[PDB]
Amino acid sequence: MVHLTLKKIQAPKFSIEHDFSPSDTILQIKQHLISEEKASHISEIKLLLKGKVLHDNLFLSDLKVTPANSTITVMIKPNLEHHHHHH
Repeated sequence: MVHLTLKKIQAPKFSIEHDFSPSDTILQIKQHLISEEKASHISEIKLLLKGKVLHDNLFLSDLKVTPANSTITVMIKPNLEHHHHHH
């Protein structure tokens, strides 16, 4: 039911999708993007639903992301410190 397609149009940009149960939190989704190295920290990930700023630990039962509004804008900016990238 609670279907969230996280489209990242920031840097280096990408498009992902996730499915979680309503009692899960934005923070868990964030921790997930961290754990899959798609981001640095929970807050460095901005999840927006219909232009609405979702908070770090917002519960999905309060969001109620309907399949009809499943398009999520995810603004993530990873730690581009250029250590491994710079040789």
